[PDB]
Amino acid sequence: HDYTNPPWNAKVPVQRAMQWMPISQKAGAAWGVDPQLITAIIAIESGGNPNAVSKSNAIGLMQLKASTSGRDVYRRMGWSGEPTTSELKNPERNISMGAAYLNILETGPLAGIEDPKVLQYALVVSYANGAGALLRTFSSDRKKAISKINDLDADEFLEHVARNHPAPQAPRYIYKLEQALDAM
Ligand SMILES: CC(=O)N[C@H]1[C@H](O[C@H]2C[C@@H](C(=O)NCCS(=O)(=O)O)[NH2+][C@@H]2CO)O[C@H](CO)[C@@H](OS(=O)(=O)O)[C@@H]1O
Ligand SMILES: CC(=O)N[C@@H]1[C@@H](O[C@H](C)C(=O)O)[C@H](O[C@@H]2O[C@H](CO)[C@@H](O)[C@H](O)[C@H]2NC(C)=O)[C@@H](CO)O[C@H]1O
Repeated sequence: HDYTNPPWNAKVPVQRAMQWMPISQKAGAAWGVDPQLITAIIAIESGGNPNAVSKSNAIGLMQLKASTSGRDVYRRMGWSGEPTTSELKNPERNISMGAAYLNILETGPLAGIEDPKVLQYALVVSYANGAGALLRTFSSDRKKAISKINDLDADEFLEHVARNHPAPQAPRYIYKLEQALDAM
């Protein structure tokens, strides 16, 4: 299946995502996450609409599900429970939480990925469809998965995701990421 069709035109989504850049820069510097990756994710997830709600109830600029990333980010803060839908519609909270989740993905399940480009692809695919789902396409054992990921360059990683990831959305996300980065 051609994960690049239909083509995704990044101009409008990215330009709108850029209007949130003051928040993304601050969030990014706080969590050690690249503001451009944050901007691309905004463009891709919501096209810059802070009230966006997906069919699976992902919410806001960076489309967080309260029950997954919301819960995990709260945990990382030392809090119980999860944010509300309403709370996820607040731009600052949404972006700061998205940035925190990216940090959680990089420092936890994706720790050990050597090539920064491969890591970037792995992050967006984990963000969109879950780290476990990504890692299990390489191995049931996390260290082995990371090891296998480290054997690939960024283009080979994309190819593996396109061939082996059960979610069709996963490789398309990488395609959109590159479209988005260029519109910046
Ligand atoms: C940032 C965030 O909340 N990411 C979560 C992602 O949301 C996705 C789902 C997707 C979505 O809402 N798709 C529906 C698109 S549509 O309505 O059919 O058009 N958008 C969101 C951000 O990428 O779903 C996966 C898998 O459940 C989760 O993986 S998990 O940790 O293993 O549970 C992950 O936490
Ligand atoms: C054809 C296309 O690419 N449309 C974009 C749309 O993608 C969805 C998945 C679609 O094909 O209908 C995109 O919606 C977001 O897509 C990402 C995955 O790429 C999801 O993680 C988000 O949750 C989706 N958002 C919502 C609200 O469901 C939208 C976002 O604005 O733009 C379309 O260009």
